[PDB]
Amino acid sequence: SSQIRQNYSTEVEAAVNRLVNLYLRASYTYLSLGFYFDRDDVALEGVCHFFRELAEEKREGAERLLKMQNQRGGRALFQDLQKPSQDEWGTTLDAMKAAIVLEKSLNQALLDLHVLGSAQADPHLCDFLESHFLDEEVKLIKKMGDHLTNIQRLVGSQAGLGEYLFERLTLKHD
Amino acid sequence: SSQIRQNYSTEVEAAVNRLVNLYLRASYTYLSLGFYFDRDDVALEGVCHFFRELAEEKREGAERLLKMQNQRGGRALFQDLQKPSQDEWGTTLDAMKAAIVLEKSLNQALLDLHVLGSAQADPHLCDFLESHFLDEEVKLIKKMGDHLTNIQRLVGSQAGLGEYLFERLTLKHD
Amino acid sequence: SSQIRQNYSTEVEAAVNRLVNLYLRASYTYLSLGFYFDRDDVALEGVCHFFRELAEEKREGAERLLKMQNQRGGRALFQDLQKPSQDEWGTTLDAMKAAIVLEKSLNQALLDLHVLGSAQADPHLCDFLESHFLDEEVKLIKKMGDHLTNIQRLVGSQAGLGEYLFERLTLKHD
Amino acid sequence: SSQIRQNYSTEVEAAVNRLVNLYLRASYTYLSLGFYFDRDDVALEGVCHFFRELAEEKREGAERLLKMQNQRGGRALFQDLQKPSQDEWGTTLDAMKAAIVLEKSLNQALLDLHVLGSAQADPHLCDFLESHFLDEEVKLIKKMGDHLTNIQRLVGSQAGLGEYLFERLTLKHD
Amino acid sequence: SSQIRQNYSTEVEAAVNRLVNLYLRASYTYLSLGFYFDRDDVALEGVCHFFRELAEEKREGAERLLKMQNQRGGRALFQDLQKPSQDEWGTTLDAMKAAIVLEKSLNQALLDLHVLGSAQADPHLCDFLESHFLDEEVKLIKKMGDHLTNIQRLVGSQAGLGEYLFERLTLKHD
Amino acid sequence: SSQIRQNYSTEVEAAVNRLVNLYLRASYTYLSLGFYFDRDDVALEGVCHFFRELAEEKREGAERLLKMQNQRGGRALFQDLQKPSQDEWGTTLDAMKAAIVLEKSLNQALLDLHVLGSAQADPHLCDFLESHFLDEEVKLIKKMGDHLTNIQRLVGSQAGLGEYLFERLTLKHD
Ligand SMILES: [Cl-]
Ligand SMILES: [Cl-]
Ligand SMILES: [Cl-]
Ligand SMILES: [Cl-]
Ligand SMILES: [Cl-]
Ligand SMILES: [Cl-]
Repeated sequence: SSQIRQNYSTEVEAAVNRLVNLYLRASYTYLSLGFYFDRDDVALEGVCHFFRELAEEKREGAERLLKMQNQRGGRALFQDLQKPSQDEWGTTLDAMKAAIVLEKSLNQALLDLHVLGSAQADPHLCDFLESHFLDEEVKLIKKMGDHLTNIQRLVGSQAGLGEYLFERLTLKHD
Repeated sequence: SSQIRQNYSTEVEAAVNRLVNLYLRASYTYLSLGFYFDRDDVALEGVCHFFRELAEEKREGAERLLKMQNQRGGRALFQDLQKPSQDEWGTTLDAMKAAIVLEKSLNQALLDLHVLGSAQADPHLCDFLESHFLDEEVKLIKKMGDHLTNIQRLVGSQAGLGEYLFERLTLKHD
Repeated sequence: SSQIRQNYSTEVEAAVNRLVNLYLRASYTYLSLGFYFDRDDVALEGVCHFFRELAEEKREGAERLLKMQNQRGGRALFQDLQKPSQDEWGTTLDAMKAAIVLEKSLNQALLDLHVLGSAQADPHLCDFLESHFLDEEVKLIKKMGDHLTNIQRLVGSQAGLGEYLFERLTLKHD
Repeated sequence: SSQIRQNYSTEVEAAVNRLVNLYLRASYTYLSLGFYFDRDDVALEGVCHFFRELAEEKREGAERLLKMQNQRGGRALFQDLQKPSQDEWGTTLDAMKAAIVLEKSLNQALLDLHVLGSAQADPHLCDFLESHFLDEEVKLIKKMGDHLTNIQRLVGSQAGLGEYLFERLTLKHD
Repeated sequence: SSQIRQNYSTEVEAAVNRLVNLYLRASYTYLSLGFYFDRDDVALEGVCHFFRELAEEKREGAERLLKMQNQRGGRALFQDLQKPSQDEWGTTLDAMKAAIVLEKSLNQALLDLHVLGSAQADPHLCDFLESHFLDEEVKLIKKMGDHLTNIQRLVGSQAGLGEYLFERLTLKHD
Repeated sequence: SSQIRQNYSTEVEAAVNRLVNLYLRASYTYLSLGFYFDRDDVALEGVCHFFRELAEEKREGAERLLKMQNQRGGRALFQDLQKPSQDEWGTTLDAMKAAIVLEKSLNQALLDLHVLGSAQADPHLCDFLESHFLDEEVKLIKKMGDHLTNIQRLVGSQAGLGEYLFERLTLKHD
């Protein structure tokens, strides 16, 4: 079949298609998180913007994987995309906890694919993940952890005040 | 009589004059709200500015209706303007609640005039309201709802602190 | 009560609130005059613009009085606003005569408040009126008088011609 | 037949073709009006320019309808274009009266097509007319009405003087 | 419940959520179409770019609907997203035929929601669709129809040549 | 009658009015040709643009004749405008053949009027045609002939391919 494919296992090809589904799932989760914080009865603009930006980031990660799949001569295969785990996301703290859980699941999927690529002696795949995904994920998880700590310190006995202040003074808004 | 009037019912003409009175009433309400928050014993500059801007907006809406009345060949008729419902407006929360009530009453008057225009097969009137009023009102009511949520979250057990913080960190001031 | 109020009589405070009502009444009168001259069966654009500008000027005068009321520690109190004296304003000459009458009534109210301020030994009030109102009114009444003379000279036996020419060659239009 | 046509009735398609004929008729009427006022024995340059501009406007309206007909998958069908109603157009007043009559006939045709579109549940057609035709027509009829009033006021007992003055001081010329 | 919701039916709210699912489905379909034409054994860059741009457009339409849902005080509810109808999309002609079918299904959903909004006397919804969706869809379907005609004329007896030429000389590429 | 007319025969005056009708007929023919090539089932943008430009050119020629008629003191007289000869224009080749036929008929009318002007010893008319019409027509007919030759060479056994290529590589498009 493929005129270009070289050193690209069927196992890696399938795992890349699965990883695309995971990233598009994550993008959809962030879309939902974003619009929840835009509700008039929630109304935390900086929180909305934070998650909308992540929805775009995860979309872009999926696109990069798809580009790479074609560069290697694999075939993109798309599956249904499950809806996010919740319809309502609670407080900023609840939301940021759910986001860290989601990011750790993406990071583990990256690490798992690196293990497979390594076992298949596929250095192009391994360096692709190293160069465009692993550090991006470490940096984002650090950021989220920083945010969680600041959110947690602001709860005190005045949760509403703290949630407002975090949105106003840490998160980016107009 | 009119050399230009075409497809413009007497019912619509009268309802437009009434709507002008409603908008000028609303402008006057906002003038009063604005100067209340400028009192030395109230002194919330961002709140003052918010309502003064709305007084100008409602004035402008009345002017647009009057322009349209002449464009269609109707006759502007002005009636007395009642004073606002209160002389003192309480807290920012009280004020923002009164403002949302006022805006919903203007929105219902717009919707009622759209019903009449539709029934009179007056598409110029219907598109005039759609193009220059309905979405402006939806956007403003959303904004006010967002504000109400943030005000409410800041009350906690420290109402003065929360009222200060909202004025400082959400509303526009010098 | 007031933490800032000093040398500010209740009599002056009330008279300022009344003067605000007079200026907003005058603004409303000019709004009506303006839209009358915008009628397709009247259609004197320069006349329309002249009165619309005065509606804005009178609004601004009311706002300045309200600002001053708060600066002195008085309390703004708003009353109903009566509608203008006429629904239709006749010729440019009729309109300019009504405007001069209106301006002389505002000027007399200014002068009356100056008398009260003087009697109450309130030099801040007296200089406020001198600096921001008295000369503005003298200048406007002179302008209107100039206009009345030119309108009157153009009536001749050809009233329509003269009314057109005055609008075209004295008043500001596009 | 058509690969793109959706929700586009034969009735609307035919009425659009008729409306194109009406607009091109109107354009031709304005061409004739324009060149009449360019005659050396008429010689009212501002009047000539006014009508030549309207000939272009009506041409453009016909072109927009034709574009829309193709966008919806209808078929443009052209019919003969009748010549204007007069060869000589009388005074500026006669001409402006004929123009208002013409514009009211175009406005009624627009309104009639809106009724048909509404009855056919064709919201694209209805919004097309609302967005690009109805307000343009209301604005033009208001302008013409304004002009008629000023022309009429200038007739007096000196018709030639008034006709000159209107052309010089209201209408655009070099 | 909602502090802002006014004249916004539960029926419209649900239909908007369904329409979001339809637009995100369409975006996913275009993502798949785009990456198919990027395959080394397909390799039609202009075709790839055409569909990738549409994936972004449909995403943006879904985002606009979600924004509007919150502006009106409805609640966004997300459902699973089905995968596209095909894994391989055939020729440019096959692909463009599938795209027109997809667009006509989105257009019918828009028209159906307009019918519901009209029946619910919801003019804000109706004008929202008119202003941001209906004409965009008519323009896109016209474009696709134009493309289909040119593709079809190029098939002749030399399908590969024609498919190359269309991609090179009609579609945008680097 | 005319204060300016000199050396301008009634025969020339009438022939100029007829020539205006011919040019406006030709403009209408080109309008129809243009919109035919804009049909979604025809879709040859460069061909559409070619004929739309000619519709404008022929309109302008009619306007120049009308200007000249007034400059000489003749009287413009407009007649009904017949619709174009066809509703559907076939292939680019069919269309370009019809256009050359049309242009040769305009050229012969120009030449015929030059004969009349010459016989009437009307050098202003003769030079007017020489300076603004005769060479423009020769240049356009040469262009059309060039186009016909290239269209004809591209028919071969692959008519659709050739028609596409001509539109793409000879005619001006976006
Ligand atoms: Cl699920
Ligand atoms: Cl009252
Ligand atoms: Cl009264
Ligand atoms: Cl006729
Ligand atoms: Cl499925
Ligand atoms: Cl015929």
